[PDB]
Amino acid sequence: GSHMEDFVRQCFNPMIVELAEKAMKEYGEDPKIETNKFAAICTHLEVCFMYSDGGSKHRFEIIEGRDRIMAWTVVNSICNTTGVEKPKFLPDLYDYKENRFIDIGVTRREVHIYYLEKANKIKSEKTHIHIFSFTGEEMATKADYTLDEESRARIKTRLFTIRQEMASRSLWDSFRQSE
Ligand SMILES: O=c1ccn([C@@H]2O[C@H](COP(=O)(O)O)[C@@H](O)[C@H]2O)c(=O)[nH]1
Ligand SMILES: [Mn+2]
Ligand SMILES: [Mn+2]
Repeated sequence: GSHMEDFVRQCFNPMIVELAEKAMKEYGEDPKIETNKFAAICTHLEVCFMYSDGGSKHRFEIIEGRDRIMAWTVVNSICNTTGVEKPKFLPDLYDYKENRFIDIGVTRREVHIYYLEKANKIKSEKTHIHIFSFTGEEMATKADYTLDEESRARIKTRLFTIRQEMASRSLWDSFRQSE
C-alpha cells in the first residue's frame, strides 16, 4: 500500500486508471509494486487523449488505450488503406490530415535525450514523434508540432500540475529518479 498508488487513483479519472491497469497487466506488471510506472502510464494516456481532442473532428485515429490485438488491427487497416508503411512499434495516434502515425512521449528528463532514444528505437523515418516534459518543453519531428499552440499549452499546464501535486506529497523526486 504505497502513497503513490493512492495518489494516482485520486489524480486521474477512473477510465484512465482502468486502461492503465489493463496495460500493465498485459505487460505482466503490478500497479501496486511498480507504482511510478503506473503514474507514468496514466500520464501518457491522459496526454494522448487530450492531444486527440486538439484536432478537428475526424482528424485522429486513437491507437493508444486499445487492447494490443485490436490496436494492431487498426494500424493494419490504416496501412492497408492509406498505403503508409507499417510501424515496427505500436504508435499512439494516426493523423488523417497529415497522413502519419504519431508517437507522443512524456519525459521527466531532457526532451532531446528522450527524442533521440525514441528516434533510434522506432527506427522508422515515417512515424512522427512529439515529446512533452514536465517542465513545459516540447520537441517534434521537423519542428512540426501538429496542433495549434493552445492545445499544446493546456497539455503542458496539466503536466506541471501533476508535477506539483507529486512534489507537494514528496513523491516527485522518487518519480523523477525512477524513469
Ligand atoms: O510495451 C510498453 C509500451 C509502453 N510502455 C510505457 O507506456 C508509456 C508510453 O510509451 P510510449 O508510447 O511513449 O512509447 C511510457 O511511460 C512507457 O514506459 C511500457 O511500459 N511498455
Ligand atoms: Mn505508445
Ligand atoms: Mn507514446
